[PDB]
Amino acid sequence: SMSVKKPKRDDSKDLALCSMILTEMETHEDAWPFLLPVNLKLVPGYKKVIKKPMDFSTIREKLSSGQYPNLETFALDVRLVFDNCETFNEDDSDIGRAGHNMRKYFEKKWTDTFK
Repeated sequence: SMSVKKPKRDDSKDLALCSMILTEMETHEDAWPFLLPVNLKLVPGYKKVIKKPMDFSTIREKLSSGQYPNLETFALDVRLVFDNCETFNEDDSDIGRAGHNMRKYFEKKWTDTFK
């Protein structure tokens, strides 16, 4: 509260570490459905159904331009990618399986790096 602060958790490396995680996700073989924004002109249903589209290229631009205030807003956008994937894709599809695999991959890097 006013003039009463919990000790300072060191966040000075968070930008570099989020950038390394994102590089690892960009280079995973199963990242292909997630590298670029879904083409809203060419994929029926996507625009209406998926209220907040998100992809790795968009996260990379946001990260590079100071548009994440902290590491939790970064993780929210990464999870949004996989939450969107589950909304639109059957679990038993190549894309559906890719999204489960990538979410698993992310969450381990997240825990190992920050927790």
